[PDB]
Amino acid sequence: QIPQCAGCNQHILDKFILKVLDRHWHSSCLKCADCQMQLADRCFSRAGSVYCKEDFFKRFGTKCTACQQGIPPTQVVRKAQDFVYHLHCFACIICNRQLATGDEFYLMEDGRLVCKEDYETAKGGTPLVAGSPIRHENAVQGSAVEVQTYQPPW
Ligand SMILES: [Zn+2]
Ligand SMILES: [Zn+2]
Ligand SMILES: [Zn+2]
Ligand SMILES: [Zn+2]
Repeated sequence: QIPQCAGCNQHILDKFILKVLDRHWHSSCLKCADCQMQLADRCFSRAGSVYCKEDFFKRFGTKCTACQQGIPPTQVVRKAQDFVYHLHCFACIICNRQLATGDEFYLMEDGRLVCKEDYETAKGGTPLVAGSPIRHENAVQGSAVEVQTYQPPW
């Protein structure tokens, strides 16, 4: 079937169709709102627009999953799946212990963190091992830009 472009909402007739999550794009519509460069690599989406990494970061900050405060661009962060935290907010909600690199924990669906010991006692969460602190740059990844073609049978 012929998808409509998430950008311009027209049917995409190009042989190569771009896919960002489960939305389809014209390659000529998947351009940074700011600098107009084609997004070959990663797409950074916010509200009604899409950006390159540089122009996304120049413009937007990241909220901590836990405290909902801004994380300064000049500070490292912790990550569990897609969630981003201040180091001091990367802590068990039950015992309040700050998790260190390598610590075993469980991530609840909404981003709440539970140390292994407290989770298993209380017991669902996803089991994880705490990653090293990451630079604010490499924290938000954006979405991969995938490629598909029209192929028979149609
Ligand atoms: Zn389009
Ligand atoms: Zn840009
Ligand atoms: Zn925080
Ligand atoms: Zn705990």
